[PDB]
Amino acid sequence: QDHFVLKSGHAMPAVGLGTWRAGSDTAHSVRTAITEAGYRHVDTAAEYGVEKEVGKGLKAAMEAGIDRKDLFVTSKIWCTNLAPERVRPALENTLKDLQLDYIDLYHIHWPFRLKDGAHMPPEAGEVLEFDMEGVWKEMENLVKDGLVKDIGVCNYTVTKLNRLLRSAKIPPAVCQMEMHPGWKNDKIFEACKKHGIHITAYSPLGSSEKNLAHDPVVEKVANKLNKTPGQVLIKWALQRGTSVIPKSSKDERIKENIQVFGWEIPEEDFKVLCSIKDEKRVLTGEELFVNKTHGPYRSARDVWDHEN
Ligand SMILES: NC(=O)C1=CN([C@@H]2O[C@H](COP(=O)(O)OP(=O)(O)OC[C@H]3O[C@@H](n4cnc5c(N)ncnc54)[C@H](OP(=O)(O)O)[C@@H]3O)[C@@H](O)[C@H]2O)C=CC1
Repeated sequence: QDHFVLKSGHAMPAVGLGTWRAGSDTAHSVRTAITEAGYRHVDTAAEYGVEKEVGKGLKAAMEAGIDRKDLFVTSKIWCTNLAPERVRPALENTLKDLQLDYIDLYHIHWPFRLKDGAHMPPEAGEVLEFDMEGVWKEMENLVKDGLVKDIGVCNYTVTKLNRLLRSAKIPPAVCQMEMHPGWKNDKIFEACKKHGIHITAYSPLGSSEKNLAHDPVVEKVANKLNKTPGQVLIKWALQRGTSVIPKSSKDERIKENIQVFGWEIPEEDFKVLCSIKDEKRVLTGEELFVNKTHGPYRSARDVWDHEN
């Protein structure tokens, strides 16, 4: 499939362009991706600090004749804005940056409220209680008011998800999570599956930090299939049945990364890829949420409700 259909009925393209740490070429990258490479999904977030430039990319893409209706734009509401009263202004800011009337998916970026002026790593009192029910309620009002087509969560746990599901009038459309060989998070996937929640794999290449493009297991499959490591990694996600948001700021790799249709990874190789031990986790949240001295989160384990 080149798309998924969310519970709302809206289609989401299976492959999107990640824009975190996209840098100076951000706007060019978004435009190339959409016009030249045929991407119809861009993943971004306020905290990446690139939405303005992404809005410029999307603008030139729509000036090139791509209908708004055919684009899927994701953004994320940052922790600092995870208070009911701040949900709407954050979105409105995001929409101004992105030069859009609406976005297709708005995620809870991380399920943790941060104090204004919070530091990395957080100081005492800077990590606050997330009023998930109250914040989600305003996330729902975004959809009611046509500003967001679907709402989602990133970086959840099963615990947090069950909590959200007991309250949500509109369940999250999409759960976006770090997934890649060496960090499958089948635990969250199976909980999303059970609840009919679609899953996006972020950092599908291992991000830069645990990039898997040079991993011998990935290289081995890639050589046999005559695909680039990145292609194999992106295909692996699709074969798991997640959407997938590979990031590159290089036009060649932008194009490379969506040449993931009309072939498959043999199940034997898919299985080798899956058998890479889950322990290659890039985003623990430690530097965002963990104060070991004062808490409330003393370790990554606390961040992830000890689920992984
Ligand atoms: N909800 C959330 O908390 C998060 C969401 N995400 C989203 O997911 C996206 C993707 O994850 P991210 O961690 O950015 O990175 P990816 O897993 O997509 O990998 C990006 C890294 O791999 C390189 N790369 C890109 N294409 C190839 C290629 N085919 N072959 C070899 N190397 C390649 C990139 O370099 P180069 O640019 O030079 O090509 C960069 O170093 C993010 O951009 C963001 O949109 C990411 C982190 C957290």
